[PDB]
Amino acid sequence: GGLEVKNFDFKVGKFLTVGGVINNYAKRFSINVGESTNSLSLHLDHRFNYGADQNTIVLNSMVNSGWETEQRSKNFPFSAGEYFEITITFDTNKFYIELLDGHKLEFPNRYKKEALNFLSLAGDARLTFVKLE
Amino acid sequence: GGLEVKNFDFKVGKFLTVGGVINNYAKRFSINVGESTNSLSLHLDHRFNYGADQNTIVLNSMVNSGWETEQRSKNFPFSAGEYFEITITFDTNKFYIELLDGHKLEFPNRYKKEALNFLSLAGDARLTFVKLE
Ligand SMILES: OC[C@H]1O[C@@H](O[C@H]2[C@H](O)[C@@H](O)[C@H](O)O[C@@H]2CO)[C@H](O)[C@@H](O)[C@H]1O
Ligand SMILES: OC[C@H]1O[C@@H](O[C@H]2[C@H](O)[C@@H](O)[C@H](O)O[C@@H]2CO)[C@H](O)[C@@H](O)[C@H]1O
Repeated sequence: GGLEVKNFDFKVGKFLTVGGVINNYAKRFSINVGESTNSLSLHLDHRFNYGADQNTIVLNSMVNSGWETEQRSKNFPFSAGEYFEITITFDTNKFYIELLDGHKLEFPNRYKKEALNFLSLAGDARLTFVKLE
Repeated sequence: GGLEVKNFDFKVGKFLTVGGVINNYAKRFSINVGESTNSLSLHLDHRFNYGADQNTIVLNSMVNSGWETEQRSKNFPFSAGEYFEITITFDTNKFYIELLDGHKLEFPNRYKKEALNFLSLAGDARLTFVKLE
């Protein structure tokens, strides 16, 4: 399942923008890009309240076997019940992430991916649109 | 290479908005919705100039690898070089297509499908925007 959009070649130099609305109540929501649900180059988890993580972004990658080493950021422009928008692009070394308030993040391209074929949102939000150009 | 958007389940009751840019000097561009590249419930070919078709939308479906019987529309709010946007819904009997105009088309849901999992664009355009609500 999940819509296969043929034209969307999310490769080095392309910019992926996702937009949506965070649930009225929210602990966290994530943007995930990689090969599949369990094989991710970038997991971008925006945690309003998840364990010791309050208004913290957690970044990580995943392999079938499990999660890798987390990175954290306190840049947190999001609020429950509000519009979110995120743009992601990458080269062979890094992912470059821009949040709607102009905050910017970076994350290693650990598996040296040149193209990504899978996107999801998970957690307490809904995905409205996917833009690629 | 394509992007699977996990969250997007294009089933009866949902509204698929597809957007992009038409190439300068365009001759035709098409939007396709189905199960796979050669199995389509809806093919919308927006023909600026293709054979005897001038500023005409050609609507069809594809079963096995074969085109079925074409329907045509002369409502053509499209310009080379410009952004386009089209919204598609369906129930088990019809597909409903709304143009940026407000102009609407209807096409039979020939194979009475309840969900579609493949979207593509071909010809003198690029697909940049996919929204689903
Ligand atoms: O690494 C992303 C991954 O984190 C999991 O939660 C971690 C948490 O980040 C960490 O602080 C704690 O020590 O271990 C938890 C369990 O592994 C999430 O459960 C998972 O959904 C991802 O978000
Ligand atoms: O039916 C969609 C399909 O049409 C093809 O062109 C047709 C044309 O529309 C028809 O009037 C003529 O009789 O036969 C042509 C060949 O089947 C396009 O070539 C194809 O790309 C689709 O758009």
